[PDB]
This record gives sequence, structure tokens and C-alpha cells, in this order.
Amino acid sequence: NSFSGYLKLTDNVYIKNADIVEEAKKVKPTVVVNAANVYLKHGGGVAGALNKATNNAMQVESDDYIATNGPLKVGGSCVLSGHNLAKHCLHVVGPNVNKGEDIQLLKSAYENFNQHEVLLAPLLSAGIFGADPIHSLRVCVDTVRTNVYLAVFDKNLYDKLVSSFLE
Ligand SMILES: CC(C)[C@H](Nc1ncnc2[nH]c(C(=O)N[C@H]3CCN(C)C3)cc12)c1ccc2c(c1)S(=O)(=O)CCC2
Repeated sequence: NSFSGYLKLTDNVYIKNADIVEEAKKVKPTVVVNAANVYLKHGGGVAGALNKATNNAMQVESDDYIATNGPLKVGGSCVLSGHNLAKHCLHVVGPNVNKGEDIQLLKSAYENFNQHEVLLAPLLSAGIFGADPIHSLRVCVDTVRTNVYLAVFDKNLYDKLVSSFLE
């Protein structure tokens, strides 16, 4: 958990303009959060980047979890191996508002972070999941009580998020 170069927003929420994959390799955190879908199909975006960094071992392990346990629910999670990225991967399903899922489930999604003392995470439901990223940060700050280090791989969005929080 050797996080560096983060800006502390609240006593438990830190933020950096960084690629979560590169952060995971440098930091070696106890937990890395994946922005998953309910069938754990890591086809693109953040989930595809983390799977590629494990040389597809994450996808094979995820298919075996799904065969035995069935899909997750939107707002839910599961803990699987972190492989070379972390001790554990917390797969969390935030709502995909571009597909009509309820934005209120973003609170349930962040609530899953509270079962882990320290986590490296992306901004849930942002990007192609369609949520307003400034609203996602507000829900994170209001809901997560354990220590969360957010990696946001876009300087333009990082600057808008920091400006919005410090208003
Ligand atoms: C909003 C954007 C900036 C954000 N994207 C990111 N944030 C953090 N770390 C990121 N890594 C990457 C990435 O592609 N790394 C590669 C690039 C080469 N490298 C060796 C690995 C993107 C990343 C973001 C956050 C959440 C969500 C999305 C996108 S999504 O569209 O995948 C839908 C799910 C939710």
C-alpha cells in the first residue's frame, strides 16, 4: 500500500491522475477494485485493462466463479484473486445508466468498499457506464468510510473533479 502523489480530499478519500493498472503494479495494494459487469466479462475499458495485465488469468478465474455461483446483481460484488496486481480483486458492479440501470444503485456499489480497510479503485459508473463523474465522486465521499485511493486516468477529468470538490 505504497501510494504516492495522491491528493487527500477527505480523511479517507485520496485521488490521483493515473492509470489504475500502473498504480497496481507500483503499489502492490491489498485490494484493487474492478469496474465489473454482472457476468464478469472483462471485454474492454477498466475491466479489460486489468484482465490484460494478468495475461487473461482474471477472466478464466471469473468464468469459473460464474459457473458455480451465478451472476452478480447490479450494486453487488465478489472477492477474487488479485493475481499479479494485488492480494485481492474486489469486482464491483456499478449501474450502467446508458443501459437504463438505476443511478441509486451507485450507493450500494460504493458500500461494498467498506468491507476492506484500504483499496485502490476507479471512479464507479464513469466513462461508458454513463454516470455523471462529479456525482460519482460525491457518492464515494458520502458512502465510503474505509481508506480509498481513486485513480482517474484523464488529467482533464481529474482537474474538473478536484475543482468541483474544493468549491
Ligand atoms: C473515466 C475514465 C477516465 C476511467 N478510466 C480509467 N480510470 C482509471 N484507470 C484506467 N486505466 C485505463 C486503461 O485503459 N489502462 C490501460 C492503458 C494502457 N495501460 C497499460 C493499461 C482506463 C482507466 C473510467 C472509470 C470508470 C469506468 C470506466 C472508465 S469504463 O468506461 O471502462 C466503464 C466502467 C467504469
